[PDB]
Amino acid sequence: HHHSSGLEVLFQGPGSVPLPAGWEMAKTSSGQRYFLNHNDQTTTWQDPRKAMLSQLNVSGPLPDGWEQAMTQDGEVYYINHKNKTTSWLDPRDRPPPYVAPPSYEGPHRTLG
Ligand SMILES: [Ca+2]
Ligand SMILES: [Ca+2]
Repeated sequence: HHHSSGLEVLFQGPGSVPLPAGWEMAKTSSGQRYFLNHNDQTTTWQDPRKAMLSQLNVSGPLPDGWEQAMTQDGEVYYINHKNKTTSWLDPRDRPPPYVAPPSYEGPHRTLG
């Protein structure tokens, strides 16, 4: 007695799968490859992407105050007129903001 596994499963490696949001890929002069993270304005060598397993059986309008614009050179970027600041990252790709901890001067109850 037993039964065989009915499992169907797809594996897609990192690099068959698109970059996470806010990231961009680039090359050095020497054609070496590296990555830019516009969510925090950093760069590293280490590809952010992760492999994907998946079982098989059983755009939009810019937020208020934001502008999409293009330099003389033809590069695309984003503008916050309510802040007078600029970014490489489409505002629409942002996740919700970090909600700061409650204030030190606030009303609270003690547990430990
Ligand atoms: Ca661009
Ligand atoms: Ca760029």
